[PDB]
Amino acid sequence: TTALVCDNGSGLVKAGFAGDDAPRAVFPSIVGRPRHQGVMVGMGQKDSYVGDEAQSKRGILTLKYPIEHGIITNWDDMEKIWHHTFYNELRVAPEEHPTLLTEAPLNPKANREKMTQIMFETFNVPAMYVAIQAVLSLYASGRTTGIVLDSGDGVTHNVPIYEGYALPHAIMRLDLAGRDLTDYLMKILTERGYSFVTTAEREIVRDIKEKLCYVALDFENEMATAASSSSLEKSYELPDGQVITIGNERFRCPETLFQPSFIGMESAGIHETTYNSIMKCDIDIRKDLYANNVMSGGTTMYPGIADRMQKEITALAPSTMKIKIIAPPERKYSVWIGGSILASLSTFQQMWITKQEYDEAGPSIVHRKCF
Amino acid sequence: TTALVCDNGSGLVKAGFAGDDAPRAVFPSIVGRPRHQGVMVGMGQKDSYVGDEAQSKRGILTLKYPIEHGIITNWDDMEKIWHHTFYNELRVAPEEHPTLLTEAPLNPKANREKMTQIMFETFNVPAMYVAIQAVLSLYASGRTTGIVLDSGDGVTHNVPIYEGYALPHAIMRLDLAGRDLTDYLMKILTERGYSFVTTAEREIVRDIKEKLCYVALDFENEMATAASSSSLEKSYELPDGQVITIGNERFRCPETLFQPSFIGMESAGIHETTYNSIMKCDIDIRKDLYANNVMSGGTTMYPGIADRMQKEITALAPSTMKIKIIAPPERKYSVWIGGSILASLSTFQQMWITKQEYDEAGPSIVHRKCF
Amino acid sequence: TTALVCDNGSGLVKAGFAGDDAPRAVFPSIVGRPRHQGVMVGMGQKDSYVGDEAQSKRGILTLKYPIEHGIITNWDDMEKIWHHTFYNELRVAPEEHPTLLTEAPLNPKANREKMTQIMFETFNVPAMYVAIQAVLSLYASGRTTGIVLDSGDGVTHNVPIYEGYALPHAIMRLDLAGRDLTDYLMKILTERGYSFVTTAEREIVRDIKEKLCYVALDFENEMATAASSSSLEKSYELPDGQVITIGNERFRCPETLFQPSFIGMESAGIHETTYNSIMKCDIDIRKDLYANNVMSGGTTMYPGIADRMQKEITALAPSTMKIKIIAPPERKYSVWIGGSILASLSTFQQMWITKQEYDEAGPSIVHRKCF
Ligand SMILES: C/C1=C\[C@H](C)C[C@H](C)OC(=O)C[C@H](c2ccc(O)cc2)NC(=O)[C@@H](Cc2c(Br)[nH]c3ccccc23)N(C)C(=O)[C@H](C)NC(=O)[C@@H](C)C1
Ligand SMILES: C/C1=C\[C@H](C)C[C@H](C)OC(=O)C[C@H](c2ccc(O)cc2)NC(=O)[C@@H](Cc2c(Br)[nH]c3ccccc23)N(C)C(=O)[C@H](C)NC(=O)[C@@H](C)C1
Ligand SMILES: C/C1=C\[C@H](C)C[C@H](C)OC(=O)C[C@H](c2ccc(O)cc2)NC(=O)[C@@H](Cc2c(Br)[nH]c3ccccc23)N(C)C(=O)[C@H](C)NC(=O)[C@@H](C)C1
Ligand SMILES: Nc1ncnc2c1ncn2[C@@H]1O[C@H](COP(=O)(O)OP(=O)(O)O)[C@@H](O)[C@H]1O
Ligand SMILES: Nc1ncnc2c1ncn2[C@@H]1O[C@H](COP(=O)(O)OP(=O)(O)O)[C@@H](O)[C@H]1O
Ligand SMILES: Nc1ncnc2c1ncn2[C@@H]1O[C@H](COP(=O)(O)OP(=O)(O)O)[C@@H](O)[C@H]1O
Ligand SMILES: [Mg+2]
Ligand SMILES: [Mg+2]
Ligand SMILES: [Mg+2]
Repeated sequence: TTALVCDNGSGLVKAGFAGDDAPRAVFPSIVGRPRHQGVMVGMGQKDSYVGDEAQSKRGILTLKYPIEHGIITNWDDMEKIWHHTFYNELRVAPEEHPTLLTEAPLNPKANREKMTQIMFETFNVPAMYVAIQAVLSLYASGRTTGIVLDSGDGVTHNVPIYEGYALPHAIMRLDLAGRDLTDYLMKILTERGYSFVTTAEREIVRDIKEKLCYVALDFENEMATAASSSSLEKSYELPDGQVITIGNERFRCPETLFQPSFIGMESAGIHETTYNSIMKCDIDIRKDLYANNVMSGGTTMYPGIADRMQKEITALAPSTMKIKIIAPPERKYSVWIGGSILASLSTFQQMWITKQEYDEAGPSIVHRKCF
Repeated sequence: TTALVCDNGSGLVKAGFAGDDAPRAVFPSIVGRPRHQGVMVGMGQKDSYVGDEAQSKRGILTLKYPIEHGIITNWDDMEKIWHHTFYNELRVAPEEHPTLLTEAPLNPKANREKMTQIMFETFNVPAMYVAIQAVLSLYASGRTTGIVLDSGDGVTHNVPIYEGYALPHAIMRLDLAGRDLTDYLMKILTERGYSFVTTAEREIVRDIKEKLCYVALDFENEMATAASSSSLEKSYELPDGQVITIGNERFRCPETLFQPSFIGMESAGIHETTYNSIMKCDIDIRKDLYANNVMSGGTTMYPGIADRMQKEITALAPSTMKIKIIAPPERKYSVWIGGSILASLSTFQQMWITKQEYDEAGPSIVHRKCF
Repeated sequence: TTALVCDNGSGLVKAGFAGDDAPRAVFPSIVGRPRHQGVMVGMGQKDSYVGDEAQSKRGILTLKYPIEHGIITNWDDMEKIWHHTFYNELRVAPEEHPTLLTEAPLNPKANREKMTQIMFETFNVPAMYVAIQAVLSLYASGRTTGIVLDSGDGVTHNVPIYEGYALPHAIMRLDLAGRDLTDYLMKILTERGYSFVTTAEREIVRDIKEKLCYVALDFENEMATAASSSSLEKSYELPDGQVITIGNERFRCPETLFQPSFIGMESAGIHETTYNSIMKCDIDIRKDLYANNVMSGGTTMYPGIADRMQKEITALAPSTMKIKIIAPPERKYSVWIGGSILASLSTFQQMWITKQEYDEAGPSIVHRKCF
C-alpha cells in the first residue's frame, strides 16, 4: 500500500505517511523516569513517559535524550521511542508498512546496522531504507543543484550536490548544535542571576531561545547599542508567572554558530564552513553552488540568519558572484518532506531492502549506496 | 604599604594581611537580632551582634546569613560584616590599605558591581580586585596544572587549569553545600527523635557534623555492619550537658555529596562531576589533570573523603591512568593563602583597580579578567 | 668555515651541518597559539610555541602549518620557524655560516624570491643556494642514473636523471600528500565511530598511521580476508589510555596513493605516474630507468610499498625488462643527506650566491640554474 516516513533526530521525532503535506506526529525525543521515588508498583504509576507525556509531567521526571550528536546512545530508550511513535501516535501496525529512515552524513556504521537489526527483529517491516538528510532536504526544495546546509539539534552538516550528482568527498559535519546553543544560553543567562540547573529547566531555556533569540546582523554594533539602549531588552514569563528580562544574551546566543570560539570550539562558523566546502569543489561547480545555498532544520530558523549568512559569504567570495541563500518558512520539516517525496517516487521503489534480502545478505547490505 | 586579603563566603569570613601564613580573623558570617523583644533602647543593649558575639549570645538571637550560595542577599547586613571585619577585628582603617576580594566562578554580575560600589563609596579603599576561588586555591598548592575541586558552605565548583592557562568553558558549579549537608543532617537526626528547629540549634547540628561525620569508604558494607554492630555508634554532649548518640547518620550525611539524590537533587556526585569536567577537556590535557586533583574548603575535610574520591574515580577512568588526589591538612585556608600569595606577588601589582580609574570607567571595569 | 644544510617541508624541518651523517634538529613545522584565550601578557606566558614545544603543549593550542603543498603560505610563522631552528635548536648565529635550501620541482617563483629576501634581510647569511629535492635524493644514493620518486608531507614529485644529466621536460608533480592521507584516515576512522576533529587530534591520527598503516600487497584479496579474519585488527592506546581497534582501514589508507580516486582526485597512482614519466623519456633511457627506481621521504616508508610498486610496474612494463626498486631504511633523511654531500663537495663551492652578488643583481638571480 503506502510507506511510513520517519525522521528522528536528537531534538524531535517527525513521522507520518508518504505523500502527506506535513508530519502527523511531532514530539520531543525524550524519555522520562520518576525522579523522587521508585515507583509505587502496586498502585502502578507509569514507570516511564515519552514525548509530550514527559513534557506534561516534567517536574517530577528526569529527561533523557537517547540520541547524542545524531548517534543513538541508548537502544532501550530508542525502542521505547519507536514503539510510542507507531502504536500511540500514528496508530499503525508496522507489520504492514515499509519505513524510510534517516541519518547524518558521516556516522558510525554500527549505528545503521543496529537500527536495521532492531527494525527487522523487534518490529517487523516489509522493507526499509536509510537516507541522508541533505539529499532529502534538496528534494524538498525540488532543486537538482545546490549546497545544502542543515543544522539540527545535534549536528550541523553540509553536502554539495551538482546536477543531481552528489559528492562524497566534500561532505562536512560539525557537532555544533542546537543543544550546544542551549547549554551556552544557560551559562550566559547566569550572568543575570537566572540559574537553570535541571534538565526540566533546560527545556525552559530551550523555549526561551526559541521565542526570543535572533541573529544580530552586525554583532559589534548591536553589542554597543544594547549597552546604551534598553530597547533590545525583552520579557519572558515563566511557567509559574515569574518574569525574566533578557538583554544582549538575546542575540549573543546565536552568535556562537558564527563564532564557535564563544562556546570554546575550534571551528569555522557555518559561513566559513560553507565557503570552504564550496572551495573544495571544482571551479566550474563553484559558481552554480554560489547560486544556490539551502537551509534546513530548526537551528536555521533564527530571525536574520540568512541576511547575516549572505552578508558574511558575500565578503568571502569574489565580488562578481551572485550569492543566493534560500529559506522557505517550512525549513524544520524540509527533510521529512523530501523523504515523503522520495518515498512516493516510483523510481525509488527498487531501492527498498526487503526483509528476506536482509535475511540472506546479513547486516552489511544496508550500506549499499544508490541514487 | 601592604594589602588586605579577604575571603568571605556563606559560612565564614577569612581575613588578614598579605604575606601572613594564615588569616588573623576568622568568624561566622552571621548577624543576629534580639528575638524575644524589641530593644530597651533607652538602656541601650546593642540592637545587633556580628560573628562570635552572635555565637556567644546565641539563644536570645535569631541568626541570619547575608550570603546564600555565594550571592550576597542582604547588603544592610553585609556592610555590617565588613565594618565589623575592618574596625572591630582587624583594627584597621580601610582608607589606607587596598583589598583583595573573592567570588565563586559563575555569579550575577551585579553581585560584583554592587560589592565594588560599596567598597569605594561606603568604605574608601585605594585599590581593589576580585579573584576566583579555584585560581587562588591552586596558587596555594603552588601547582601550575590540575583540576581544582573546591567545596565551601554555599557552593561546590570545579575549574581545570593547565600549565597556568585557565579554561572558562569547563567550569562547573553545584549549589550542593555544607549548609545543604547540615539541613539534611537535621532531618536524618530526627529519625532518632532529636529535633533541631531553630537557627541556634542549626549551629549545634553544624558542630555535630564537624566533630562526628566522616565519609564511608564503601557505603553499602558500612550500612550493613552499622546495623549489626553498635561499635560505630558514638556520643555527643549538648551545650547543657544532655547527651546524644548517633549511628549510621554519622557517615550517611556525607554520602549526600556522592549521591545528591539523598537530599533530592538531580546531580552527579563530586566524583562524577570531576570526571565529566576532565572529559570535557582535550584528550592531551586529561592525563595531566588525572595526575592532579586538588581539594579546598571545609566540606572537603571529612575523614576518608580523598580515599573514597580516588576509589570512585579509579573505577571511572581508564585503568592505565595514574590517578592522584591531593589534600593538605590546611585546605580550609587554601583560598585565603592563595590570595595572600597573589597579592604579595609583585607581578600582580598592576592589576589593582585604582579608585580614580573606577571613578572614570564606571562599574563595568571590575569584570576584566587577569592573570 | 662550514655550511648549514636545511630541508624544510610541510611536515618537518630537517637541519644540521654539512658533512654530518644525519640532521641535528628534527621537529614538526608547527606554530601553536593559545586557543582558549588571548595571552595574559602581564604574567607573560609565551604567545606562541614552535616544534616540540607545540607538540608538548598540544591540547591548549591550535596548530598551524606555514607550508601548504610545498608553498610557504605564512611568512610571519616561517620566520618564527627559521629563528627557532637557528637560535634555539642549532644554537648557531647565521651571520657566520652559508646555508643550503630546498624546494619542490615546480613552485611559484615568488616563493623562492621571498625566502631569499628574508634570508638576506631578516637573517644575515654569507651565501645561499636553492636545490631540488630529487637531485639531492639521488646524490644521497650516490647513483648517477635513475628516476627519483619523492613523497613528503605536502607533495609527490618525479624527476628522471640520466648519467648525471637532468631532464626538465619530464618532471611530474602531485599534491597527493602525507597530509592528504591523514585527512582521509580521519574520515575512514569515523566509520568505526572515532571522531578526530581538532588539529591536536589530527596529530594523533598522524601518529596512528605512522605506527599502524601498511601497503596491502594485493588490495582486493586483503579486503576479502580482513572481513573474514579479525587477525588483521590491531590495537592503539590513546594519550589518555583509552584504546582503539583498527581493521581494514589499516591498509585501506595507504591504498589512496595507488588509487587517488579514494580521496577523489583525477590522478594516476604513483606507479602509473612513474611509468608515464619513464615513457615520456627517450626509448634508450627507458631501460636504464627501469633498472633504477629510487624512493625518498616519509610517505614512501609504509611497509610493503616497494613490493607493491614493483608488482604493479612489472605488470605495466614489457615483460623482458628487469624492473628494480630501491629503498634504504634511511629514506626520510635522504634529501638532507644528499644536500650535506653536495654542500661539502668542493666542486659546488662556486655555485653559492654571495650576498653582494644578490645585492647588485636583484632577486631574479636566484633562479639561475646550475649543475
Ligand atoms: C524562577 C527562576 C528564577 C528567579 C527566582 C527569577 C528572579 C527574577 O531572578 C532574579 O533576578 C533573582 C535572583 C538574583 C539575586 C541577586 C542578583 O544580583 C541577581 C538576581 N537570583 C536568584 O534568585 C537565583 C540565585 C542563584 C542560585 Br541558588 N545560584 C545561582 C547561580 C548564578 C546566579 C544566580 C544564582 N535562584 C535561586 C534561581 O535563579 C533559581 C534556581 N531559579 C529557578 O528556579 C528558575 C526556574 C528560574
Ligand atoms: C582558481 C585558480 C587559482 C588561484 C586560486 C588564483 C590565485 C589568484 O592564484 C594565486 O596567485 C594564489 C596562490 C599563490 C600563492 C603564493 C604565491 O607566491 C603565488 C600564488 N596560489 C594558489 O592558491 C595555488 C597554490 C598551488 C598549489 Br596547491 N600547487 C601549486 C603549484 C604551483 C604553483 C602554485 C600552486 N592553488 C591552490 C591553485 O592554484 C589551485 C589548485 N588552482 C585552481 O583551482 C585553478 C582552477 C585556478
Ligand atoms: C577518545 C576518542 C574516542 C572514544 C571515546 C573511544 C571509544 C572507544 O570509541 C567508541 O567506540 C565509542 C563511541 C561509539 C558509539 C556508538 C557506536 O556505535 C560506536 C562507537 N563513539 C564516541 O564516543 C564518539 C561519538 C561521536 C561524535 Br560526538 N561525533 C562522531 C562522529 C562520527 C562518529 C562518532 C562520533 N565521540 C564522542 C568521540 O569519538 C570523541 C569526540 N573522540 C575523541 O575525543 C578522540 C580523542 C578519540
Ligand atoms: N522557531 C525556532 N527558532 C529558533 N530555534 C528553533 C526553532 N524551532 C526549533 N528550534 C531549535 O532547533 C532545534 C530543533 O531542530 P530540529 O531540526 O527539529 O531537530 P531534529 O533534526 O532533531 O528534529 C532545537 O535546538 C530547537 O531549540
Ligand atoms: N573539619 C571539618 N569537618 C567537617 N565539616 C567542616 C569542617 N570544617 C568546616 N566544615 C564545614 O564546611 C563549611 C565551611 O567551609 P568553608 O570553605 O570554610 O566555607 P567558606 O568558603 O564560606 O569559608 C561549613 O559548613 C562547616 O560546617
Ligand atoms: N615511518 C613512517 N611510516 C609512515 N609514514 C611516515 C613515516 N615517517 C613519516 N611518515 C609520514 O611522511 C610525512 C613526513 O615525510 P617527510 O619526507 O619527513 O616530510 P618533509 O619532506 O616535509 O620533511 C608525514 O606525513 C608523516 O606522517
Ligand atoms: Mg534534522
Ligand atoms: Mg570558599
Ligand atoms: Mg621532503
